[PDB]
Amino acid sequence: MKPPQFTWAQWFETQHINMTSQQCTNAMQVINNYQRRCKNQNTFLLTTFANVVNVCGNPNMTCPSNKTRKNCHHSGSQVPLIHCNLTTPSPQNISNCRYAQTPANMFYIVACDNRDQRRDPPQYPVVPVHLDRII
Ligand SMILES: Nc1ncnc2c1ncn2[C@@H]1O[C@H](COP(=O)(O)O)[C@@H](O)[C@H]1OP(=O)(O)O
Repeated sequence: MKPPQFTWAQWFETQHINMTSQQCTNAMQVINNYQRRCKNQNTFLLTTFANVVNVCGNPNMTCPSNKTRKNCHHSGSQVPLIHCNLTTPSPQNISNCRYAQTPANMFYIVACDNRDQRRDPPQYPVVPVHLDRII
């Protein structure tokens, strides 16, 4: 779930592209403070928003995480990424959650959609809206 002030693409960016700190515990505070809960697992791709938008231009493929969807796209090239895993769940005081960080080089599959007409910038008619998988 995402806060109301973000479009799916802006949330995708906040969750999977803008790692505000190379450390998972700090980077996750942003997502957690927005979601009002400590996300158990989250991947940050060490790539640019424009790069992912271009991956959206790759051939459509079935989303492995939602088999009924055909709006996914495979990166075709591996990218460095950091996977954050919750090590200290704290349902009562989320600013207290701690995470581990796991660096890797893998492909990514992103679900893409037409932009939010009213709130997304016209610059990108097609945008990533979900990180379906890293393989
Ligand atoms: N409405 C949706 N349609 C397709 N994939 C979704 C949707 N909501 C979440 N996902 C993706 O399904 C997986 C599980 O989502 P969740 O943990 O929120 O239930 C994640 O890859 C997530 O990507 P993302 O985290 O980029 O939204």
